[PDB]
Amino acid sequence: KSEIAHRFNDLGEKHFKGLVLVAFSQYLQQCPFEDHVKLVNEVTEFAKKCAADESAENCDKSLHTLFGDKLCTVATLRATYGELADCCEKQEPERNECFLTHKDDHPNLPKLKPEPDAQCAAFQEDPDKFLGKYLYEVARRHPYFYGPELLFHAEEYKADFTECCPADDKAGCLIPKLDALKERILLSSAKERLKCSSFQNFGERAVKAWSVARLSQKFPKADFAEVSKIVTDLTKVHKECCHGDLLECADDRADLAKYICEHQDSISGKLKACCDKPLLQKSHCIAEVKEDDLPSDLPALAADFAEDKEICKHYKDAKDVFLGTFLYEYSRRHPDYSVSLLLRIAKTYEATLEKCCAEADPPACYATVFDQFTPLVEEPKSLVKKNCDLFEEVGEYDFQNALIVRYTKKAPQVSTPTLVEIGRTLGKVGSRCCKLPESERLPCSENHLALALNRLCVLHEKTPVSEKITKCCTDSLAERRPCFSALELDEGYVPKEFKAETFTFHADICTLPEDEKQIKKQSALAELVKHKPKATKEQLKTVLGNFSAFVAKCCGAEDKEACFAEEGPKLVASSQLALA
Ligand SMILES: CC(C)Cc1ccc([C@H](C)C(=O)O)cc1
Ligand SMILES: CC(C)Cc1ccc([C@H](C)C(=O)O)cc1
Repeated sequence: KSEIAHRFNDLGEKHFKGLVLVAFSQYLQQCPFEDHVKLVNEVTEFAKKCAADESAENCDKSLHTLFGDKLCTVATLRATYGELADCCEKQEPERNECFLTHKDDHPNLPKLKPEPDAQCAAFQEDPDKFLGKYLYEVARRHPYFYGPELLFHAEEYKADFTECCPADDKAGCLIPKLDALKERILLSSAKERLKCSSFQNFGERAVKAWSVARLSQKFPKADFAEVSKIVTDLTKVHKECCHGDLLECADDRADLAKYICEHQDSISGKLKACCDKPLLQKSHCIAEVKEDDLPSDLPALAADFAEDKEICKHYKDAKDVFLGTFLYEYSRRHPDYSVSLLLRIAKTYEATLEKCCAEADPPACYATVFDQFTPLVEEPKSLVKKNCDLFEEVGEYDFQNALIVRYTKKAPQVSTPTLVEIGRTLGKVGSRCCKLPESERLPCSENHLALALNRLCVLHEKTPVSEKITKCCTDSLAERRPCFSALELDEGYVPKEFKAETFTFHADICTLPEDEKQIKKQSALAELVKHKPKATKEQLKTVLGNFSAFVAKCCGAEDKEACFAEEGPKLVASSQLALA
């Protein structure tokens, strides 16, 4: 009878409110925390009233009609959300589409600083207000965040403040936990944003293609019907989360985790650990599980996909199924490839059949189809080897700067804080992936790139500035990284006017932590490239090294400001000469 009641019964009071908190935070990102808790409570109260009397007035309304309605009751809508008010004129699902469109990928809120004893204080005072604040903060900063997974992280967050607040040294145990948690939030948010961007830009078939490749790798011992079934369910789960259908999304998630754990013996040996765990941890561990060992009975593949005389008929008869099988098969045996790579291979396979099967002797034509995969494989392998050598030689910061030069050359219209955030995330991929066993480096690298590039496409959606960026972001999901790789120096670009103040430094910088000092330098670097786009990376490395030296000297000076003031302008002009 009543959807609200149903979700309520299923989910429980705790998680139900949790996800309603997240839903709302993600929808209306600028509302005070208070205004959200009261909305959650109100809706939760209605839910209880429905759970007890499902016939009751309005209980039978859809979830979206009910949330939409509550979000439209919110204080100062037109002033606070001028765009959002128009959404309230509209009924469901129109209304919801409207909220979604008008969600903010870059709200640039205050950085979350963990003040350990001020928050340990608030935590003891009221643990529930404390954790719910964290859900709010995190949800509004990452409005497409995997909702269920946030509740999970919010629990780790509890366990941090639980195991650190009584401990005599607060900061020392707390600050690195919280920093690690933030690393994890950011990565998680980027995996999920890539999921939702794919639904929105490429659709369901593309998301399933991605899932089939990835789960085939993760569960190489599960047979095709089983991979199919999981992917079908998983896709549905992320589709609902991506449309803000969070309650529905959590319930389907629980069911799918129950399912996978019923069947774990025909899915993967690695699940055991995850199945002996409480609900949220189990879902998390399934989500993050490592690839199983490859089975000894993997079938040769030449027979079915290359030598068989009937391939065109099967391909013509059941396209998505045939290809699906191929992809399952090629991916089970290739944990050593990025999902992108597998998807590219699958397209070249499809494209070999369309070609061959319209010809005279198709079997003579498709007999060599495996051999077309070779150049697809070597190109990323090189990328990863070459960029890992560089990284191993010069370390994160230099590697980041190399990437900032690269990106600013390709898209000098993008704003400096974007190119710096990107270049930096891209170099963190070095840190993450290059250290790994060699056969692991390609998938780590390209899987991680897909996240940063998608983060770029997302920003570029809001603030479009380069056609070269639009084309890469919109032509093909599987071709994105290669399309990006291939951009050179935009030569239609007109160097940005020189503004000396931008390269002029002051004593303020000296009191910054290392992370932040780099950011200011790295920003100058982008700006150096904007003004001198034909300067080589080597030339810029030397200029910036000149800049670092000067910042370090003046920071260690008696009179930091006079040092900056005397030396800075000479360095600013002479450095222009170094970038011819
Ligand atoms: C259901 C889904 C797995 C079918 C399917 C199979 C292969 C492909 C690749 C990306 C292609 O476009 O050739 C897409 C979709
Ligand atoms: C291996 C990886 C960590 C280094 C790296 C960083 C960025 C790029 C982009 C796609 C480019 O080359 O344009 C490739 C490789």
